Amino acid sequence: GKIEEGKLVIWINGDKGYNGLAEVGKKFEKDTGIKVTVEHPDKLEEKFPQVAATGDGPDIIFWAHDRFGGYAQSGLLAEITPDKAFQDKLYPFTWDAVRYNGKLIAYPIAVEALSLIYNKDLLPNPPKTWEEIPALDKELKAKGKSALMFNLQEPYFTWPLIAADGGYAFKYENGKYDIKDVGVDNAGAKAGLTFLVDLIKNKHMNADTDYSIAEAAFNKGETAMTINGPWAWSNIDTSKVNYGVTVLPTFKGQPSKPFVGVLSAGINAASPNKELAKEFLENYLLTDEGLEAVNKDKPLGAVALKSYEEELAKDPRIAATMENAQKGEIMPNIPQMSAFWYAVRTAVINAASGRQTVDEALKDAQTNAAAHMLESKLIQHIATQYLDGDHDGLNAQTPLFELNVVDSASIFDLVDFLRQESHVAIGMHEIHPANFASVQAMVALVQRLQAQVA
Ligand SMILES: [Mg+2]
Repeated sequence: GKIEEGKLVIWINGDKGYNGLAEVGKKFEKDTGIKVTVEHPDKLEEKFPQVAATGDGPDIIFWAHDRFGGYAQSGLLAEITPDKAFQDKLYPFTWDAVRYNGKLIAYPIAVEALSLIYNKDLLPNPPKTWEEIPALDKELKAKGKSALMFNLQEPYFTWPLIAADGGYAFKYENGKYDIKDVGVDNAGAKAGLTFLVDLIKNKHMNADTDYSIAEAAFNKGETAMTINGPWAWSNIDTSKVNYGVTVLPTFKGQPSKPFVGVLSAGINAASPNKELAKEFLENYLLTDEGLEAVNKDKPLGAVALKSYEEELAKDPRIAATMENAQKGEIMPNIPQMSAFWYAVRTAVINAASGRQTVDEALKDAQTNAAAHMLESKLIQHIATQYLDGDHDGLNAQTPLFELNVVDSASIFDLVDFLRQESHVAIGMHEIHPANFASVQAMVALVQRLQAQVA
């Protein structure tokens, strides 16, 4: 076939320990005689679907799990077959991240999540609850320093508190994310966003803190704690700060829920070398020896193999990562997450500013999530149906009456698509060029009509 039999080719990104991985390949070669090539090509996460669709590419590819949903949707990744006793060797929740439509489609390797990062000097015993930070802020403000500063512009950093009492992005019970059940306006999320908003109202945080500003104030020793991930550690190090990394505070007695990214190894569905790859992944890479080789090349962080995690979890920073990850929520591997992110970004910006109540901000977030998803559905519809499949520059703001889309009769087809997908009636008097000026305009129409009916 297009892939060479009796060999392993592996793609992993350049920032990873590939020299370590190669050394594992050389151990595998020593025992089986099978050679193992480890490559780090540019944009390999875009090449891979393109070469795998044709029946080519690496035997094994490494990437964070969320990308593997689209590869699975396209059928590009073999269903892996670990036995129950091998699965038992990894933290159970890492297996949730490599499931797709009820099949296992990759092996979990390593795991990444936010933690609380604190100044041992200014705060030698960090707080365990959100509820005690307003106090610790006063008694700390009274000496020219603040308690907590972290990036409030990006929902990645604020969602752990918001989800703590019950918010969620997309519900999945069947190993299947339900993209119409979006858990952004429920009792939990309101409790937690209210608390984030009451911190800003009460002078404990500032609504315009972003990533660079929080990272600067903490490395300058001007604040006791920030929220960040293992990527920020080396900057703290260079800093001379006396820093620790621990459990995220609880809210309403419940753990904060950061999103978890899970670095995974999947097997090319087009590879003839499936059992060679499983043998290499279970019996050579996913062992204390395999993982240490890679980890001593470039650190992996908190790893999914229980035995080797207990070793590296001696580093209490790394113990923090895994702990917050276990208490968190797996990043959904579907495309509609970009709709969640957009909806949550706006909702939190507007609530923090006082522009919107927490209530109206989160009900909008439900509305904007649905709007953003129709937009994607409508762009793809137009691309497939009137543009011979060319997603070229066609975005929500593109003038349709310019493009060769709205025919004499095709307008009726667009209207009825809007009807089929939103279950709202569209009268003749709404079929005019301001409503059909762009995809954005078409979606605004649908949501104005739904708002009118309710
Ligand atoms: Mg076994």
